[PDB]
Amino acid sequence: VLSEGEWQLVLHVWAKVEADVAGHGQDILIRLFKSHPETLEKFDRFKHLKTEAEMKASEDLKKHGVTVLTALGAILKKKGHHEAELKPLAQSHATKHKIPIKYLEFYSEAIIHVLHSRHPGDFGADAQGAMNKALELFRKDIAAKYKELGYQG
Ligand code: HEM
Repeated sequence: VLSEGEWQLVLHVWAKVEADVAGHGQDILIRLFKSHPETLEKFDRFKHLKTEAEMKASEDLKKHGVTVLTALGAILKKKGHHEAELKPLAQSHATKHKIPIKYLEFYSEAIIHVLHSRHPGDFGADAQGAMNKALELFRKDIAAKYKELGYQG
């Protein structure tokens, strides 16, 4: 469980994200594909993009990134009370996209890297600790939902 203080640190840095959701979304997706190239294989609509600049120029990748962060932001703002928001994401990610929890770990590492890169003064040790805990909670709870659906990834 996160404390109220941890939640507040999460939401404080999240507000910075919300100043430029698109740009954050692009940077996180790009970082994910650079750090863990196998994750790109899971995206039929993006895996033809061959360079960082093609990734940055893709409207579809940018639109997707905004969809992803909007969903994550809505989750985070529930401070752990996120069943209603998490369920549909679990459904799709288990049954259609087939995303293993290890790939969620990779995505979480990309989130932390971008936030630190763009907001180091508002993303020191305690903030990073808090966001890692929020993301860990998300991964824990999605995994349980995955299993309820019969998916063991
Ligand atoms: C914090 C982690 C993540 C969040 C919040 C998230 C969120 C979303 C949302 C909101 C959508 C659109 C609705 C849906 O299909 O459920 C989506 C689609 C998708 N997600 Fe994720 N996602 C996450 C992680 C991942 C990871 C790590 C991968 C792959 C390695 C992945 C692969 C996909 C794919 C392939 C789609 C369909 C994209 C399309 O063609 O339109 N997701 N995701």
